[PDB]
Amino acid sequence: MTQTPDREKALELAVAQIEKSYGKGSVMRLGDEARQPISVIPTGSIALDVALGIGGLPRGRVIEIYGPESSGKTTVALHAVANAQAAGGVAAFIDAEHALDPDYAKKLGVDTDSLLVSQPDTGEQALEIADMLIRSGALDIVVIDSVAALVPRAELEGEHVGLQARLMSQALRKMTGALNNSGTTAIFINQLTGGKALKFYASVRMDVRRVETLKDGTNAVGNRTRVKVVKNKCLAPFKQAEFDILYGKGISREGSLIDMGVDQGLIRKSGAWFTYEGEQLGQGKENARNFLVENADVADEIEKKIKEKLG
Repeated sequence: MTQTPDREKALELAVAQIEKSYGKGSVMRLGDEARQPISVIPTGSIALDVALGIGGLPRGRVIEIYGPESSGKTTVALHAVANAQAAGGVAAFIDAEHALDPDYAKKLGVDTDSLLVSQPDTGEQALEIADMLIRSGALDIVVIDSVAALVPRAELEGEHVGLQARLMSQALRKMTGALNNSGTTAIFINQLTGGKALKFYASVRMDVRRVETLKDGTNAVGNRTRVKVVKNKCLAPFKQAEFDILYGKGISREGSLIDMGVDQGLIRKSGAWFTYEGEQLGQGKENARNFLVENADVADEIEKKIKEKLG
């Protein structure tokens, strides 16, 4: 075929036809900039917010955060809970592992007092409680802790396998419509279990892993986490982000502005020195981090400028 411009026109229509019938993110190009809603729940680190593309987590979708035991996951999730909360929204936490540290959560900014928490007897139950809690159109973010811990009635009774992968499927189908119709975003912490089902219904899927144990000079102030969004029907996939999660403090927002500040020219590193638009922030990443945290006025100035240079 001798073609050239007529090809790009047939392809444009093609994609058009696919998008129409299977949805917006049905086909995309890794270089696309497209889409940007009015609704998004910040993750807590600008780094990850841009990797997600839409500036945070998509509302009305089912998100899946998975990873090894002790990388971030819950932290990242608790953050998405604190931010949904900071906009006067209400959060729920269906708990099946019995491992939540309210003190840590309150430190991340979770209004633990108004945190609807429930600890189900079986897995099916856990989904239903989250299902009707979802349908009241009152909840903004609902997090289900551990898909692996959602044991089914049968197994919990004695009465073989193929339980979870069924229990989840039946749920996700039904729960997917309710979600897309309520503007609520559900986060599933997973082990990397419920497998397939969640892997496909989910609009976003994040692989969180602990890169390095942040050397504080002394012992360790935090950990350098790395998320890799393997699935994103909201924007070009396969993007990644690294951020610090300080022991007891959570994700360093300030540490993200610096990292993103330099990689965008907004902050200049003149050899051990960090400078921003004339004046020096400090000597060392942690110094500047501490500078930015004590001086919020300038901290969100950087966040602002970088959000203007992207979105």
